Amino acid sequence: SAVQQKLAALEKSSGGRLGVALIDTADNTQVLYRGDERFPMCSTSKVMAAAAVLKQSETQKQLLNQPVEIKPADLVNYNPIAEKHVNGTMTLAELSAAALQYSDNTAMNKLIAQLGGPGGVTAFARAIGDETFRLDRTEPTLNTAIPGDPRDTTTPRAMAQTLRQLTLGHALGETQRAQLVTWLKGNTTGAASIRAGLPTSWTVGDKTGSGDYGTTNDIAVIWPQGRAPLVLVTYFTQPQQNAESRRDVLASAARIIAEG
Repeated sequence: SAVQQKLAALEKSSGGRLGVALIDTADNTQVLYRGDERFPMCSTSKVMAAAAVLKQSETQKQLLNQPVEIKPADLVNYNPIAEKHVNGTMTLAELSAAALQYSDNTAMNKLIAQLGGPGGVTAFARAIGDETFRLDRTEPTLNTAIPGDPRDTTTPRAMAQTLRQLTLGHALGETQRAQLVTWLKGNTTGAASIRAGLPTSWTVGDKTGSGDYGTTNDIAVIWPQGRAPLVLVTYFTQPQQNAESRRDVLASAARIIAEG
C-alpha cells in the first residue's frame, strides 16, 4: 500500500530498523510494518508491569495504596521520582505513575518485585492473550537491545493488540482501565515522539522507551477529535551500539500514518 511505501522510505533514510503497528478501532483495520519482527521493548515494557499490578488490585482492593520502601540500594541508573523519596515510601499507585509518566527505572523494578519477578510480568501478558511479550530482566539491563537477542522483546503487532486490550478493551476492570488511561495521558516523556507527528488537537496517551543501539520506541493510544481512537506502536532500533536516539523517526512515522 501507500503508507507502507512511505514507511519503508522513512526506514531507508534513517539507517535503522523500524517497526510500526496501527490499529484503527473504527473498523479494526491494522497497518503493519515489520509487524511480526521482534524489537527490544525498553521502557515500553513498563506499561505491562503497571497493568499487571492494576490487575492484582481488582482482587486486592487496597493494593495501590500499599506503601513500598525506597532504599538507597533500590536506586538504579534513572530514578527521577524515586530519588525524591529515598528512605521514605511510595505507594504502588505512585510507583506505577512514576514508571509510566517519568519512565522511572526504580519504580519499574519495584513493580517487577511486586509481581514476583520478570516471570510475573510475562505471566500477565500470557493471561491476557499476548504470547509474544517476554520480560526477562529488570532495569537497567533490559535495555541492552542487542541485535538478535530475544530477551525483553515483543513485536509491534502483539504490543498494539495488547495495548488496545488494556486501554480500550476489557483486559482490566473499569476503574483500573481508567487509571491506566489517565496515567498514559499524563506521560511527560513523549513530546518529541509520536505526539510530535500528530495534530495538536488529538489527545495522546503514550509510553516511550529508549535503550542501547539507538533504540527509540513509543506506544500510544490516540483519541482523534470526533473519530474512533487509534493504537499506534512505533519501534526503532539501529545497527550501532552507541547510536543516538531518533525520536524524530517516530514522529515522522506517526505523521505518515496520520495522513491516511
